[PDB]
Amino acid sequence: FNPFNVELISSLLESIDFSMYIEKLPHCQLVGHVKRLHPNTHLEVHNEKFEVSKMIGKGAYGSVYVGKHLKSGKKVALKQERPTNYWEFYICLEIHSRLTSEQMIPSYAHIDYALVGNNSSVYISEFSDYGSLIGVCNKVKSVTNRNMDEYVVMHLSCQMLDIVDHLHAMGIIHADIKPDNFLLMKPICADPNEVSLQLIDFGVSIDMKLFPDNQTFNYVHHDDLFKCIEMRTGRPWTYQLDLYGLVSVMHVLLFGRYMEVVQRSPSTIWMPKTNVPRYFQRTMWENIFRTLLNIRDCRTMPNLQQLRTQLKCALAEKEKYVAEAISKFNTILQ
Ligand SMILES: Nc1ncnc2c1ncn2[C@@H]1O[C@H](COP(=O)(O)OP(=O)(O)O)[C@@H](O)[C@H]1O
Ligand SMILES: [Mg+2]
Ligand SMILES: [Mg+2]
Repeated sequence: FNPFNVELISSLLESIDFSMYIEKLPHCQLVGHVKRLHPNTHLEVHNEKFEVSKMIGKGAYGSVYVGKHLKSGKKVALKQERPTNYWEFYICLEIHSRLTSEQMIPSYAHIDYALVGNNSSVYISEFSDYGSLIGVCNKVKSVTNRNMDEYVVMHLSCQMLDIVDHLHAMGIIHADIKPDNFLLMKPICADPNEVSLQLIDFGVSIDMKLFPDNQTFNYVHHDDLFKCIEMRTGRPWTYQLDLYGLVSVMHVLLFGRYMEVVQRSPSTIWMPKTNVPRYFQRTMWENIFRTLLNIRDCRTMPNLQQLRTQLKCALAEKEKYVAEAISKFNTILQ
């Protein structure tokens, strides 16, 4: 079974009359034809006018632009895709309908306005001036000529675990967890519980509530970098795919490079090829990586809040240093 299959997705959306639903939403405008985003222009959704300012990313099938809602003055991202990405809108709508935690609402992208054409969609959401973890990590490294501080990465990992934990509680698999798809929305606070990250880009997410309970998947990514452990050993997967992605992000944050996994021969345990330095909190990181990468089956996922506890205990041992590191981090990014 392949949960990313384009015809499956069409079938799923039709089965729940998605089109009929979004036609009723006041922040969504259906139109015949959506123009290509272009710098220094204006865009309207109903009554609301937006400046379209500068390109952020641009591929053959879409782009992201920064712009501004003229009335409120708020900066926005404008995300355009061909063909129309209904599925991305569906996941975003479901996430915010299933949320009950006041704490977690800022940590998932919210589509404020949607312009939905026959050819193309444009989704508008809050713009982050700090950008993705990729941009933040590269900025910090270029200024310091060092890897991101170990304890700042603990603080960020604690946050990512919390966001993924609540997402999985809602029966959603993001399925594209990478540093590119976490935004830093605001500076870091000393309190590890304060969320400053936001998960974005639900383009290939999986909604488990659309499938029977006990449903699993066996589709295998082509690119080795993105194969989770189950995909490498001919086994079924569900939430494991996101947990694999979490490790890959932590790896990029800690080491400035992309994760390769290997069996730690002669055992069957999978771990990153990179060795955690002995003067890092090595036992802690190894526990975290091992627990997230090596999962018995789809019936029971590891306790993510236990991992957060391990990180908070390490952060608590050095509260003075941590406050200092976060301050330097925030100052770099001002
Ligand atoms: N709301 C936003 N604020 C700031 N930057 C953003 C925002 N949305 C997207 N970006 C930038 O654009 C990149 C691509 O956006 P994303 O929604 O992930 O598109 P794609 O589906 O093409 O990966 C992000 O990794 C980020 O660097
Ligand atoms: Mg993305
Ligand atoms: Mg995407």
